[PDB]
Amino acid sequence: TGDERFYAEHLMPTLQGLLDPESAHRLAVRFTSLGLLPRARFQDSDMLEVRVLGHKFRNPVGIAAGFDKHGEAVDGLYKMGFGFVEIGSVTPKPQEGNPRPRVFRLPEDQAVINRYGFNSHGLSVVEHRLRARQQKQAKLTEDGLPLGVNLGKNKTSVDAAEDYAEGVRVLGPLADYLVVNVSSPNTAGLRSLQGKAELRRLLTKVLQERDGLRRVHRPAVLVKIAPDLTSQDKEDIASVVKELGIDGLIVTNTTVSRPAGLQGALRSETGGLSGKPLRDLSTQTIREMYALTQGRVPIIGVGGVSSGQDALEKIRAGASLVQLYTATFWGPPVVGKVKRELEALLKEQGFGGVTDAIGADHRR
Ligand SMILES: Cc1cc2nc3c(=O)[nH]c(=O)nc-3n(C[C@H](O)[C@H](O)[C@H](O)COP(=O)(O)O)c2cc1C
Ligand SMILES: O=C(/C=C/C=C/c1ccc2c(c1)OCO2)N1CCCCC1
Ligand SMILES: O=C(O)c1cc(=O)[nH]c(=O)[nH]1
Repeated sequence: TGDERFYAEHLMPTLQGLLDPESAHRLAVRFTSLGLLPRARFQDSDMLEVRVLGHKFRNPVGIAAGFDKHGEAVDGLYKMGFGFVEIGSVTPKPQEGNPRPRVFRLPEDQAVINRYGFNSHGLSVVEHRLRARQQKQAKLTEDGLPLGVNLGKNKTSVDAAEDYAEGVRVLGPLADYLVVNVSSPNTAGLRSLQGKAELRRLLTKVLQERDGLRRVHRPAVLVKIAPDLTSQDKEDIASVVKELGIDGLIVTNTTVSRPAGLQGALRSETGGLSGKPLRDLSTQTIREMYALTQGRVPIIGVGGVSSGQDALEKIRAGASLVQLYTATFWGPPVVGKVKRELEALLKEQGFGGVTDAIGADHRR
């Protein structure tokens, strides 16, 4: 009607018109965290519910890692209508990340490039922040609004696996799921952790630590992967995930590629690209990972989602849930928009609900 259109066509280009990207991010985290936005009006239909990873998800649309790196805005994100929230990436020690400027808008492409470099308050800060609302989150989770916590590695860390292990020990007890983020393009060497041998060693240690947690505090573990992997890397990932019983995959992070056709002035900035130009590359990665794992490994699909169609494409390709972030362009109304369009499409296409559509392209 008019709620979306005051944001898509006014307020945001006003601010994006004024505010440097990193300033906009920081203000939005602050604004969201204080709950200053009206509560979303879209009431989730039962067709949007999904049961996966040991939990109920009231709707399958989450906020991707990177928006709330330090766990400050979780409640306001649920108020905006996200079915689930992922915070992080969080690193063991605090660290500042790269020098500014380090995040760039490509408005002609509906894309962003970032090179934050894991700016993080650190495990200890985030631990206390989540502990202060831990019981409130236990109720949200029971009511179908689960919390994920995404783990990174410090820049100077001399043992990657021990950084991730420490994350499991400190934040695992506060998370419904953890993510081993081995796919940031902005930390040197990190993506080589995706190789077969390094991945198997790393994930064995992660899983052992997770399994050492008390039962009520024992999160699902997912591995978040890049869109830029070879066929061999994808094969190798699928094989490790199955051998170890990894609980799921997040597909995908940002891309270090620069697709032909980008128009933004800032297209050759170093960093990960997000948004529309990533969309189909991510969808295709989902598609491949789903087939490689025989449809038995839950995938959270992410990259370039800004509509119901985008979401349903990923769900049909094999995602059980989806996330968005970059769709910074449209503001909060995009959340209810994706959800309502996805419900309309599932009905049009003859699905009883999201669950029935998961992986449907592979059974055509
Ligand atoms: C500014 C920014 C910061 C990000 N930081 C993180 C992060 O810390 N950890 C992570 O796993 N993914 C990070 N991402 C990636 C998103 O989680 C997501 O995988 C990617 O942006 C694709 O989705 P989108 O096109 O909806 O934004 C970041 C993305 C952006 C744009
Ligand atoms: O993360 C952001 C922006 C996020 C904006 C998030 C957001 C924007 C408008 C809002 C809001 C939250 O609540 C009410 O109106 N970045 C700016 C562009 C580049 C990437 C960082
Ligand atoms: O630079 C970051 O912190 C970051 C960016 C990104 O695109 N992906 C990620 O995993 N981390």
